[PDB]
Amino acid sequence: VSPPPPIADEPLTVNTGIYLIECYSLDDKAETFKVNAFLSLSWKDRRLAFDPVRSGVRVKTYEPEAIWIPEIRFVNVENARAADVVDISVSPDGTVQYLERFSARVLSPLDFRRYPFDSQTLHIYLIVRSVDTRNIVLAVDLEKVGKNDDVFLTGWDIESFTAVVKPANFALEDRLESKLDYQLRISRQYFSYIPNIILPMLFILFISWTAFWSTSYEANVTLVVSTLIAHIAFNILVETNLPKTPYMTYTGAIIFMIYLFYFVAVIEVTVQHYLKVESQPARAASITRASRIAFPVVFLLANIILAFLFF
Amino acid sequence: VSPPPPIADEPLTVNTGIYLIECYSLDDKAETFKVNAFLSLSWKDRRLAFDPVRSGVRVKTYEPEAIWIPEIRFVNVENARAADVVDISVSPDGTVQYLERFSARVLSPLDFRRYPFDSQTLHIYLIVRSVDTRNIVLAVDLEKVGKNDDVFLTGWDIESFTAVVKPANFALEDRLESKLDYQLRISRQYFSYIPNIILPMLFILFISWTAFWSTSYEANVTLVVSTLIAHIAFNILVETNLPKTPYMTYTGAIIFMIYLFYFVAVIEVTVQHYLKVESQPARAASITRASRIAFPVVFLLANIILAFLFF
Amino acid sequence: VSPPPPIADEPLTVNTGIYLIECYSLDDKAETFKVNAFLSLSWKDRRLAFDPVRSGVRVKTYEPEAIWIPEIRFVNVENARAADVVDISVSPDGTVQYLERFSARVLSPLDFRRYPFDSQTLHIYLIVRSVDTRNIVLAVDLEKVGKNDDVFLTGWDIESFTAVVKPANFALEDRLESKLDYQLRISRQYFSYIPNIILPMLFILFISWTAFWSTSYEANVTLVVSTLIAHIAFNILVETNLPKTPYMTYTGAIIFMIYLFYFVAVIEVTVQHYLKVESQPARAASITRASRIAFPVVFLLANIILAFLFF
Amino acid sequence: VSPPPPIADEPLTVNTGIYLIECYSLDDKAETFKVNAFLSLSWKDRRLAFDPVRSGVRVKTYEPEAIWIPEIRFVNVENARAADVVDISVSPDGTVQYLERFSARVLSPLDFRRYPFDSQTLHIYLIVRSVDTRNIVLAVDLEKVGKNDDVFLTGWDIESFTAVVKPANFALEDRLESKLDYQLRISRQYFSYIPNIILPMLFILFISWTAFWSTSYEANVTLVVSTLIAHIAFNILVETNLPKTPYMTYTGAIIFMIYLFYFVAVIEVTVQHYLKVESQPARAASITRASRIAFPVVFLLANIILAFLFF
Amino acid sequence: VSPPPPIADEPLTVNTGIYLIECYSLDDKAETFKVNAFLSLSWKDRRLAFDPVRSGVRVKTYEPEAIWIPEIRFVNVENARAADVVDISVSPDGTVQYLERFSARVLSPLDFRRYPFDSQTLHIYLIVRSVDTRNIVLAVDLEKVGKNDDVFLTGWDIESFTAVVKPANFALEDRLESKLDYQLRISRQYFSYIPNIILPMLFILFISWTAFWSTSYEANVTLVVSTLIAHIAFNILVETNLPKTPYMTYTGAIIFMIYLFYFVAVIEVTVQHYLKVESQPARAASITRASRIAFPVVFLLANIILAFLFF
Ligand SMILES: [Cl-]
Ligand SMILES: [Cl-]
Ligand SMILES: [Cl-]
Ligand SMILES: [Cl-]
Ligand SMILES: [Cl-]
Ligand SMILES: [Cl-]
Ligand SMILES: [Cl-]
Ligand code: NA
Ligand code: NA
Ligand code: NA
Ligand code: NA
Ligand code: NA
Ligand code: NA
Repeated sequence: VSPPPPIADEPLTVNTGIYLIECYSLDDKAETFKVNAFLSLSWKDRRLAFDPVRSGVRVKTYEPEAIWIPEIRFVNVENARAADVVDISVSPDGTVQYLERFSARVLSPLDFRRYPFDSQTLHIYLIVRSVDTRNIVLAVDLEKVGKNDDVFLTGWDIESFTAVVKPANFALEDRLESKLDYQLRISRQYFSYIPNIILPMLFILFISWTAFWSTSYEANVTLVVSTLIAHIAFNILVETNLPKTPYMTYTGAIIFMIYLFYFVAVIEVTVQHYLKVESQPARAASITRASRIAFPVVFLLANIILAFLFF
Repeated sequence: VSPPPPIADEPLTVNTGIYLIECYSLDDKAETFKVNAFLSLSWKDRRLAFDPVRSGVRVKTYEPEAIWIPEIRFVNVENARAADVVDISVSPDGTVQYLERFSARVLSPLDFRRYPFDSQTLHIYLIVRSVDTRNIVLAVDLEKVGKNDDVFLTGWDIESFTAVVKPANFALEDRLESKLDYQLRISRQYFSYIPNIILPMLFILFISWTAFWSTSYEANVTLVVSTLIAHIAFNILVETNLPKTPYMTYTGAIIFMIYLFYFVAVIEVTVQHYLKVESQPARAASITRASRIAFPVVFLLANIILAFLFF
Repeated sequence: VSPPPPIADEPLTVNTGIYLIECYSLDDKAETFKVNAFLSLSWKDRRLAFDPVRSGVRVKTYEPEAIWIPEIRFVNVENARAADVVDISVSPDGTVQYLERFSARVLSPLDFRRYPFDSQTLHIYLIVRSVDTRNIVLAVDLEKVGKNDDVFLTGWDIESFTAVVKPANFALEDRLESKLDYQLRISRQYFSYIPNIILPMLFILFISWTAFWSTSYEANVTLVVSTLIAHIAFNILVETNLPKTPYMTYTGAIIFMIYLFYFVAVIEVTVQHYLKVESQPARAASITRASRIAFPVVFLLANIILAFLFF
Repeated sequence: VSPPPPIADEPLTVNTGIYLIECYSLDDKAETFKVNAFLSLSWKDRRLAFDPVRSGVRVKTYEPEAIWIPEIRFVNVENARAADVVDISVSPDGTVQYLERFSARVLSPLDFRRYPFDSQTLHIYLIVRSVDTRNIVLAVDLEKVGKNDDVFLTGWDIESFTAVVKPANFALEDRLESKLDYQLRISRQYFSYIPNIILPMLFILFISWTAFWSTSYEANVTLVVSTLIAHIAFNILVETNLPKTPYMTYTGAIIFMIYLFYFVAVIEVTVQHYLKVESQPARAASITRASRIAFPVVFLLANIILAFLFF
Repeated sequence: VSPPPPIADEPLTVNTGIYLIECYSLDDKAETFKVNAFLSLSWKDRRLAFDPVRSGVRVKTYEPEAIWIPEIRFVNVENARAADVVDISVSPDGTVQYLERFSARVLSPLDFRRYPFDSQTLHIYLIVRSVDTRNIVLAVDLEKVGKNDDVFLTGWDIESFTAVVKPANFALEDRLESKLDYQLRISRQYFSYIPNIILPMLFILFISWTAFWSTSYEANVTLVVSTLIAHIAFNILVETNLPKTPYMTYTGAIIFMIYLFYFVAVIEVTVQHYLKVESQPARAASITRASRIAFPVVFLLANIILAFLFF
């Protein structure tokens, strides 16, 4: 079979639409998500036209094999989509209405800069390669673009599913390619991070600061070192749920900065002891008293500065 | 092939039934479960009618390819079900009796609010898209809906497997869709959580309270900090077996609240030491004596309040 | 094709046999094992009968497509078995001898009560659905049931592979079903558990008891708390290699009970210190001296009681 | 199609050869490895013979479907090999030359007794089932057995790839089977184990022995207990990279024995303290002084004995 | 179908080109990467030639089945590539222009010597086996070799994608093979390693050196031992993200060397205490004062030497 012939030198417009049924498995480490949707295609093939009076029927159904169907592919998919044809319906003028149900593992990159308070735009790129007979251009039939109400992405809030109506037409290996951008806008459900990582991490830090109300070096060393190890465990736990980024993430910055607070606490604890031993407990008292205000104030201001830079 | 023709303007009724053989792999993190069942379908196709006298055979067997079979799909499956046709039997009036055995990874959401004392309703949604010739409606043949006695879901108790007999008939992309709801009611086997997480977690908390019967700051710091770290390990262990929820789970709440008890224990331990050093051991004694009653009482009441709010 | 016709109203007997080639991947958490075996089937089809004198040949070979083959399925498999036909041989009387090589992930439940000193009976269930023409019954050809000498299941000892010769004949969805039970009896190789979990766990417990020969509260607190944390690590490591059971496992019981010993050791250590501080070291001495005998004796008796209840 | 007819009563010899292209994924826990190789088969079928003068051609190419091909299977594979036919070439005498490229996950057991200083013999078993017409026997064409120079198995050294030329001819399910043994001899690259596990483990042990130059019980308890926990982490890390064996591995033995050294160090530390408190520091001094020599000497001799027993 | 006939004794040139669409999943442990690309092939088949005047058309399209297509395989792939034909176009002279879109898991080894400051050259090897009719040689059509601008490999920077234009022509199993080398040059994004592993690891080391400004043995033992354990956790974390190499990696060397610094710190701490107890605090003071300069200086020089040897 060959593509439909042009009335003039115009390209063939394949109207598209994606309707999400199930949306799942957003892997932050892999920057992938799995989708299960309907793909609808519509184009005019004058060769398929018929008189409804003479033929009796208003529409004719065909098996994929019988007629010409445009080779539509997804750009950012991992492996080729699993698709099963639901229906192919031809109207008297020759307008074909194709429908298939597919599933694919889509590879769309993520911006972890504001993690876990981040919002993402997932992409689904539809593409078509022009044949030698005629050039093929994609379009968006907005009435056939949507999502089911039940569509839930675990740990995420689905904001919108829209399509950038004007395709990206470009040359590739000396043939026209018409690319379409379907955008799924989502925002992370940060709630869990608060009682599981953020608040536990702040509690262990504040426990390290109880060393500023203690003259016992042995007890201080235990307080600051033990809590530093729990902070290492939280740093490791966090960096496992995330990929290696060439930029600093919000949680990454807080986690990093907190190491400096532990390092300075060890220095203060060491200075206090050295001074007490050197028979200068009055000077050690001044430093310890100052640290009680300095540490919370510098922590609070540094955090205001960070939140400002990141948001 | 085309769908059966109507006697009048009636829709075509496809009678359904699911009989679970094997039920397994309930992933709490993924909110998926795997199923291995029988799918039975039955509809009348007058075109397949035959005389048993002339044909020799009461029933005729056909290969799926030979006749028209309704395109029945599952809504909430991950990938398309793996199915193998067991039998297709046609009676002289044209009544088709389809049987297939399938396996699928079903995606049904879970409510972790009362975890690990939670009960779930897993869903299996059957659907059918109406063709242009005639509208297709699903039905439940209750005699062909059930589960095997051997059906075991590891770490869960299977309560019931029933079907909501009235289908959800709705419009989708300008065609009628007939959806059916099969519900598998299950309840978690919480027993293992008690000797593995709950009791170990309470033992480490009570060990931290032995600091209220000790004047040794160095020993108290070790007691409260060491047990706090074991609590962090239990928090990490628990949050690995669960997905990130936008709500507080029962175990999540207890785990969180216990951090506050560790934080207040560190404050008491610090106050006691400061006072002893400041040569006020009488005042430190009053606080320590009070804490011995306060901590268990406040822990017990807070837990009564939590159990009340959650159950 | 249709099933063989009966001489009288007798059912069709399909003689079966499974011969294990490779047995592997026993997942304790999933309660699954992978198998790679031969499946032999034998039944009489008089339509296939031939005279060896006239035909010249003693046996005739056929492709599966050419003749009727009973639809034999496995009940407790995860997905449908991967099978490849080795041979189909027909004798002059019409006796068909089918052979196929298959692989499947079998889902047979396990009893962890005596873990890691447990023995299991893995099951492979063969089933057949009766057709409308005639009822099909399964049988065991014991000469075609066995296992290869090389068959090794890592971390397990394979005791026997036998079949319960009388099939379970029952009604299902208004048709007769003939189920057969193939039993693979295995017993766990507990040896590794001794130097890796049991002995390390006992050593850390005995180290905690060196606190009964020490008057240093700070040292005792360190001894009992540090070793309690190592016991938590062993509890976590053990519960990862096992699924969540609604019953107590042998190792689970020992692990749980050892927590009580740590809890009572903390109480003794606390009492000794309180008494020493209260200027009653004589009474603290009596308690410490008693604990030296009490702890090992109660540990040894409690273990005799547990081993008795479990074995 | 039927097998080639015999000139006399001789069996049909299928000459074989395996040429490894890619060798990868050696799973120690699973005792599997993945292979990607060429399988070459050669047998004489007189029915395919032709005159090169009359036919013009020197060799004839055939599609697998066109001619009889022996059903060659792998014994110790997990699932059936993925194979794609490269070429089928017939010479004038009827000698068929088959070539296919395959990939399979091979299940060959491993001997961890000398781990990580172990050497293995991986096996690839080729087999063929005799048909009723005539018996089929395998052979090794040594010119068609080899491996690519690039063949690399990560963390292993590939020593040799040879075949045991005489097949194992035996009865199975009342038919003759001809098995062939292809052996891949490999040896572990132990280098990484030295700076990552062995030396770190020895350093922590030697740190525990600094307690023999200290009179501080509180410091000794910390030294011996802390280092014992790091040893537990190394034991856990090691037993994760390995399966549960019914025998003692070399690293397993060293790891186990080191626990005894920690246990005796705790006893010495306890004895020294008891004696110092009992006002017998002279006797405690003798024991501590002796331990300084005893511990390294007994450690060094015990290791000589172990290396001797294992190698 | 047979291969194209030669004009003379020349070999058949198959012009190739790979255009990367999606590049993903670089597994450091497995030394694999997944690719999703276009594979373009071009060769002349005079049998397919036509007159554009007489035929009307300028190019003719064919289904793969209709014409002869060279059997092109990938050498270093894990399993056979998943490919789907985009287009086959024949020009009047008989020049065939094949295009397919494929996906494969490529196995190309990595050099971890400079990790995480390493650069890699990933390889994609195209190969072709000569048939008996005529020898087949590969070529690189540079206009059909490239990569998409969007091509992103998580945690890596893609430098170049080029092809070594001269094929490696060699004999294999008595037939000519033409191999082509496609090279993807990438360099690791080391940024994340600095705040997550390197700086945390240096902070814990510097904390251990605060023991040179402390006379408290109990406190020093805690400081050096606690920080040594955190270093063990970082060593474990690092060796999990990497395979077992028969050489020393850059991070491996630093991590190893840091153990020696901990070991010497324990010796100093032990010597200081022994001397203080032996009533020689003046000599212990000299050693402690020297260590304050020695440790940072030796650490800094040793690191200069390592960076020099590795870069
Ligand atoms: Cl696609
Ligand atoms: Cl362009
Ligand atoms: Cl174009
Ligand atoms: Cl489905
Ligand atoms: Cl099956
Ligand atoms: Cl095979
Ligand atoms: Cl390939
Ligand atoms: Na088509
Ligand atoms: Na059909
Ligand atoms: Na059949
Ligand atoms: Na301590
Ligand atoms: Na064949
Ligand atoms: Na072809």
